[PDB]
Amino acid sequence: GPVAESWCYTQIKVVKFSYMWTINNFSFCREEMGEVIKSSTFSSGANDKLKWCLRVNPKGLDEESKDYLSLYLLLVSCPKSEVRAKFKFSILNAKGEETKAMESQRAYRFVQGKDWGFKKFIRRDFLLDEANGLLPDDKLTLFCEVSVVQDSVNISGQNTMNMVKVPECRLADELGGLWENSRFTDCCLCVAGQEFQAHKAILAARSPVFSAMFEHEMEESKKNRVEINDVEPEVFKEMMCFIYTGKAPNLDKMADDLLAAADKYALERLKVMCEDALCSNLSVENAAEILILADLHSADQLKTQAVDFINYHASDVLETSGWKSMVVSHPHLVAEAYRSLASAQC
Amino acid sequence: VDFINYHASDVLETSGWKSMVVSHPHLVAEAYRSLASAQCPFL
Amino acid sequence: GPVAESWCYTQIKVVKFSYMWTINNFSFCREEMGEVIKSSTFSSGANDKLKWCLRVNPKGLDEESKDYLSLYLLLVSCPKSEVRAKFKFSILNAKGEETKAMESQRAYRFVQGKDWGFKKFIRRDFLLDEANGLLPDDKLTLFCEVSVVQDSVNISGQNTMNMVKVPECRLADELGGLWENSRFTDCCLCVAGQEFQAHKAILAARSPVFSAMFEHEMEESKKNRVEINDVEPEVFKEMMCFIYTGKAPNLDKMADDLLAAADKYALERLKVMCEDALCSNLSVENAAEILILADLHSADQLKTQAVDFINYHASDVLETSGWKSMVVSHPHLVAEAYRSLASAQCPFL
Amino acid sequence: NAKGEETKAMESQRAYRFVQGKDWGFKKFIRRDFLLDEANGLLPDDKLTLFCEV
Repeated sequence: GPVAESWCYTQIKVVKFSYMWTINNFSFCREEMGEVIKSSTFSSGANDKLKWCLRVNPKGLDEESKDYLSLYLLLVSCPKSEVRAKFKFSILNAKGEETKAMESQRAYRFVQGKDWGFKKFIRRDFLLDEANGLLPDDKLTLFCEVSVVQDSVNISGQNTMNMVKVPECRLADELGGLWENSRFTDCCLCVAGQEFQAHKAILAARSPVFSAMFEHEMEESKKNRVEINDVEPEVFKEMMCFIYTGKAPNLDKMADDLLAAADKYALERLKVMCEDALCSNLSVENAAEILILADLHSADQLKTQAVDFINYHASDVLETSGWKSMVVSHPHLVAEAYRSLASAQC
Repeated sequence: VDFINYHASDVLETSGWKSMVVSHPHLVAEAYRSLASAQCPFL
Repeated sequence: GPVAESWCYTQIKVVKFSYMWTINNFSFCREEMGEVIKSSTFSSGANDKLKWCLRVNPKGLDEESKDYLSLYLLLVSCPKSEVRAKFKFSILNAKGEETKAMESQRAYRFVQGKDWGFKKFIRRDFLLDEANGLLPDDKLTLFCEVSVVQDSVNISGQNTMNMVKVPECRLADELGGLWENSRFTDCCLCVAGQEFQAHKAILAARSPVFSAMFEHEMEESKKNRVEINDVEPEVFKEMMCFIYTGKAPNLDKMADDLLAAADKYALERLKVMCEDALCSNLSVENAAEILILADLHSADQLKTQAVDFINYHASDVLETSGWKSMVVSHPHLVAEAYRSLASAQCPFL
Repeated sequence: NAKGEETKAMESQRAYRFVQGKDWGFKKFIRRDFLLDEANGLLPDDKLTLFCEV
């Protein structure tokens, strides 16, 4: 590696799409030559405006595709005038592995309502042969990858101008060290019989509810001692750590009662982060009290995804004694799960 | 229970379902049970 | 199977009718060629708008069916424009199991009063002989199983709307709103006439110089009678805005006095920002003035850049009278500059 | 055309069915040179006007 004074990085950002497409009752193709079957418009988290869809002619487009299934990719919505993209097609067998994988060698230029694909995509008899296992229980599965390339940018990184190092924001770690130094505490603060030397100014600065009731007829008398007993000091110290440092590293051990305190204290960012922790902590046995706590502490998206977990695992979550206790304690939870399972799913 | 499973897209709109939810907590268990372990787990 | 961000399930709804049609003493067919006898109209519970019936010709329809029993299926009522379906027929044997079950693989488009069936459904003499047992007790059993396809629907299932999203970082906002509301008046700093409101801990953490005299156990008198005159209150307000909001937009026109305030207040980051702004401010006439300010304020990077600027543009910088002023006023600067040139240029006479 | 009266009108002799994504029309609609010709007035003032009846 030779040392160079100047660097240059030509960065071409690529966006990758994953898409799954299943066809039930495909042998009931209901039509001859000339039929098109569109799919749902889909996009990933790239501006939510790169909408794609798929067109399939189950018999063929023309006479050169009589024994060929034709598969096409269509772009319906795009904010830019034109977008170039490179795509890959494959089909899944019964066991889920990829077979008959072919790919378009060029990043073709797409525009509004432009088609690109393989007319001679696959032999029709090759799919119709059940010995290949390509059509398990008349389910036609396709896996599609879309790679959108955008305009490149350059960083043009001169290597050590930067004669002086630029420090980042020290407002986090200075306030974090102020807690362990325990300096400039104008008042005392004891919770659950244990002393945590805290002052009211930054508490009112960085929690809206405490800024609300501190000024209303309690700072004159009860400023030296505030009574909080809804949560233990082990979670209270991490609460104040998130107040002061801005971050709470201790999450997975005790994300439950941290949410219980966060909903009490109206903590918008602390709701979603422990929510994302319990999203990965969603399991079969604990989902009953997950639905209990999500609805009791008004975590709406956590309620939604835990209900989706119950929808995807409804064969075995019910016979757990935790779910039976959740039923006999919260009828409205079972009613809402019924509403989602009936109105939305079927 | 089969009827409420098949026509539940309109059962829960009526006020009778809300009265059921408020008054009888334990019947919704069996109503969700037969809907859960039958007739739509294909996802 | 990897989890996709978005996916789709395609559901083509299918309903199934199962129908059992037994006629007794078929040998009393009672008619010649051209006979048709229908069945009762039938359907299932859902949606109870598509009623069907059957039709059989015991002798046949045409000259190909002289010795052929013919079976036809027709739709008798339909509220929609058209409905496609596939059908399968069968004949129960004496024991009741399916025999001669033959079907049509293509979905026919049905409409009001349209028929689809098989003229050569089965051989009439084959049914008539008793060796095969397909006419038990002179009774004809017909099993009709038909599947109707409906309009396809898609659920548009989107999965891990991406994640949950989080709000913007809320460090500067909660302090900027507190300053704009000007609530919790801890102290009043009446400096150069104008009075400014702040707290103790924020200024003590941001400025060690502001922490210095407040560490000396005197605060209630120092906040009442603070003596600030080296920096004017406009630049003090700019320091206040840079501490709370985190930005200094008008620093370009006021780099020098904010640099002096940073030197007084020991704010290394603010000094670095002032030096970075004034680095891209060098010209051919006031570069000596910038060097003088850097030498006075001990600005290392700024003084190095001024030295490089002089050493490259020595054909024009030395021409100005600002270069000659520092020759008379600072002979030590002349000595160190001449030594820096001489030590760098070791060769040449 | 330039005057606005309908010219070069072609219609479909069958009632084609349509599903979401199915197209029907005349790919051999009009000669591009005949359109770009100016004497017939088919391209007035760099504007192309089309009349759609469905």
